[PDB]
Amino acid sequence: MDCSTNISPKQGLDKAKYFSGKWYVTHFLDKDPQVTDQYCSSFTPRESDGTVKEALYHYNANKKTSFYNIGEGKLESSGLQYTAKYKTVDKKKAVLKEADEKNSYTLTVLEADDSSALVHICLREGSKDLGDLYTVLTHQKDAEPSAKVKSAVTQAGLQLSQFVGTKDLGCQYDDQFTSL
Ligand code: HEM
Repeated sequence: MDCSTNISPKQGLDKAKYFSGKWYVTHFLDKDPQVTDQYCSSFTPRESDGTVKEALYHYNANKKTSFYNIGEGKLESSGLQYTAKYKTVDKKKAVLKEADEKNSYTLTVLEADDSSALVHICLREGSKDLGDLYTVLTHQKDAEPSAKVKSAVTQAGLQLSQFVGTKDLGCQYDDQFTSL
């Protein structure tokens, strides 16, 4: 699999709108999943002096378990785009597996407004692209994405209807973990 090539951050985006509150994924478009389980996800991104730190949560909707990470990266000169290396942690943020040099993800902000966002994520390990994901984000579980963000999907060359909507997955979140 190769990650999607025509991906760059939207210029003129206000980063105060992206690095704010917490995000819940309402819709995801996964190009070539290596597993068949469907996930829900929430995360809390913060930025300081061009360094991004984000608490990340995944819920396996099939098995009904969840895992936790902390991503850390630098902002590109391009705008709201960053490559993050990532710690694996328990629900209390104790560090399990250290962040290394060969596993990373690149996140690109395609749109962001007061309620909603669209982001693209390329997951890599070494020389291999492992995941290519577009996610629609909102600030509360099961809030409706904004008209501006639905527009950005169509502008990215995609069909929102082709995304998996997470409302139907029976998602469970851990809001204590994502606080901070
Ligand atoms: C609903 C949205 C999402 C889905 C469906 C999804 C799906 C997946 C899947 C299937 C895996 C493989 C897990 C495994 O079997 O080991 C994974 C891993 C991962 N995802 Fe997500 N993901 C979502 C959102 C995100 C977001 C928003 C981020 C980062 C901001 C992200 C970053 C990662 C990272 C860093 C890993 C690797 C963790 C590890 O290897 O321990 N994902 N994701």
